[PDB]
Amino acid sequence: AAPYPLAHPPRLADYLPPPPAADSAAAVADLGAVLEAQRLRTPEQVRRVRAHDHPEDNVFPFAGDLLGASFDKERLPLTRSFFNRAQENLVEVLMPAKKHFARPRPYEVTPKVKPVLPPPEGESYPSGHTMRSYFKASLLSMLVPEHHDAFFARAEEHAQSRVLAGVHFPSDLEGGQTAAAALVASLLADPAVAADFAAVREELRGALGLPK
Repeated sequence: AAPYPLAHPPRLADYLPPPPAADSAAAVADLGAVLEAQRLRTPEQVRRVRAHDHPEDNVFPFAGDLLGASFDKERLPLTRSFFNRAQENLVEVLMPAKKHFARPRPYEVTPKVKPVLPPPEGESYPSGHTMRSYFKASLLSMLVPEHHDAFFARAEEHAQSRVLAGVHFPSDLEGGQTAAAALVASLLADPAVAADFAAVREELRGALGLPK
């Protein structure tokens, strides 16, 4: 799947604060939550979060229970495509921002932290997962305003799963959240994308039998 040919994608760095400094009463709170989340995470909670991604069409397992079994990857060719292409449009603004900020991971700050997800090497800010999640919720919530509140509580579940897992601090999530925003605005501003997203409102609402 290919990205939408955005003339001007946004440099997330411009839209984000830098992470808390090493001492920054902020830094100790951040690290303190990850270790509190470690203290309190249950064995059923760990095995859940080690479910396994496989992005493929990650929008469907994202909702799919929050929408019907009308929400068919198989029956929604325009929707399916959009989400796959925009996801790529996201990867392209995440990877640079991630690198620019080169933030140490929680476990690269103290081995008292035991990540239960496979633990990448730094670039801990912002949070790509958090970003993919709020990103999807955002676009869905526009298409299906009815379940707005539902999609956003879904994106939270996801986002938080990372602090639990030990691969991100809470402030990493704050970043993913803000960025998701910037990218959505920047993406639907392009009238070629805006066109496709209209066709996807009809496909998906029509598929779900919703009015307007």
